Amino acid sequence: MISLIAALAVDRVIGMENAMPWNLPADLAWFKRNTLDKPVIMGRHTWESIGRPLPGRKNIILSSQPGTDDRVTWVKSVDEAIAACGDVPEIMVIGGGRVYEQFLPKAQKLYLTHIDAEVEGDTHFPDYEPDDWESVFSEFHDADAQNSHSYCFEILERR
Amino acid sequence: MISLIAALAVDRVIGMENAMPWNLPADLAWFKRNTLDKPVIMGRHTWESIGRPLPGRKNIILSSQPGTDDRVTWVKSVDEAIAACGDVPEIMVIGGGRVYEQFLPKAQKLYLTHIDAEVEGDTHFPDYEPDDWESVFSEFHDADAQNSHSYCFEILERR
Ligand SMILES: Nc1nc(=O)c2cc(CNc3ccc(C(=O)N[C@@H](CCC(=O)O)C(=O)O)cc3)cnc2[nH]1
Ligand SMILES: Nc1nc(=O)c2cc(CNc3ccc(C(=O)N[C@@H](CCC(=O)O)C(=O)O)cc3)cnc2[nH]1
Ligand SMILES: [Ca+2]
Ligand SMILES: [Cl-]
Ligand SMILES: [Cl-]
Repeated sequence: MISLIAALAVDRVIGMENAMPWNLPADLAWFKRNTLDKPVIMGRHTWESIGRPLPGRKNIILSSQPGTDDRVTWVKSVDEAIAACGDVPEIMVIGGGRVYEQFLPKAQKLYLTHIDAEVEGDTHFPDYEPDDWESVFSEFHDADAQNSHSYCFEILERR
Repeated sequence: MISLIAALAVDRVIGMENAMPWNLPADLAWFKRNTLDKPVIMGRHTWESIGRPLPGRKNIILSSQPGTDDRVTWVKSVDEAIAACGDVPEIMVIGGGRVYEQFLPKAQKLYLTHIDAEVEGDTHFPDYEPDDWESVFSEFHDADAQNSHSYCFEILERR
């Protein structure tokens, strides 16, 4: 099945012009844990932001332009993206906005990290209706010596 | 000679206990390049923020408390911290606030990162009178896809 994974600040802000103003090693640790050994689909801007391929996962880039790196798979359509995943039990889509909006309709699960940060954003997570999703796990944490803001992990499944 | 190295937000606010709300890999690289192969003196809150010995550096912890860990050197006073460094050309003091207050008077140099971020905070880097310090190097950088905010590296020499 297809799942979406994202970190949302207040108002569902997911990206800004520059790097997000927070330092959340535990959030990254949760992202890794939930994506390891799975194929991940991302857009080009997100790829460019990451820098290198995500270790231990099959990296698939969805983009209309030509591929720039031989260490990943470049695809041109959603259909192409899915097919390239092969036969695995769960596909993870990691953004950005556009990619999230194109994949939401086929998604059965959301892994979200709500961060308590108020920022002006450039892109946002698509609007989802809470009456359509069931919260099956939630866990709140305050900022600490290593995390700059408080955050809450949440997993939702489509009703 | 003794040097202080710090990251300052607007109005000289520095970290107290929770991690600071920014993400500046360029600044951590600067921190690393300037402290590598040298001894570093820090307080107990900085030690928890770091979470493990800085590699390639002699880690000295100044604190009233007990040395939980064996990989670093635990001291109870400034004089003890200094002696622990032995005979080297430059000692790096890495914070926090009280630790900066204590070594400032003996400091000959300051490596500061001025970050364009408004953070609400209790602690401040000690007041330095720039007429007692000569700014000798200043280099500004804009925020980018990797750096959450604008920052400026600056080195000051005690006159
Ligand atoms: N929960 C969540 N948090 C995020 O920061 C996030 C980021 C993206 C897209 N950008 C990124 C940028 C860096 C890394 C990253 O470096 N991941 C490393 C983390 C280091 C670790 O897990 O020890 C990785 O191996 O996954 C991942 C995704 C998508 N969904 C998200 N979802
Ligand atoms: N300029 C400056 N920047 C800072 O971020 C800063 C932080 C402290 C104390 N806090 C910290 C927290 C983490 C690391 C740390 O993990 N440093 C690694 C670099 C890892 C990396 O560049 O990804 C190191 O090896 O120095 C250092 C100090 C003291 N002076 C500062 N001074
Ligand atoms: Ca529930
Ligand atoms: Cl993208
Ligand atoms: Cl401290």
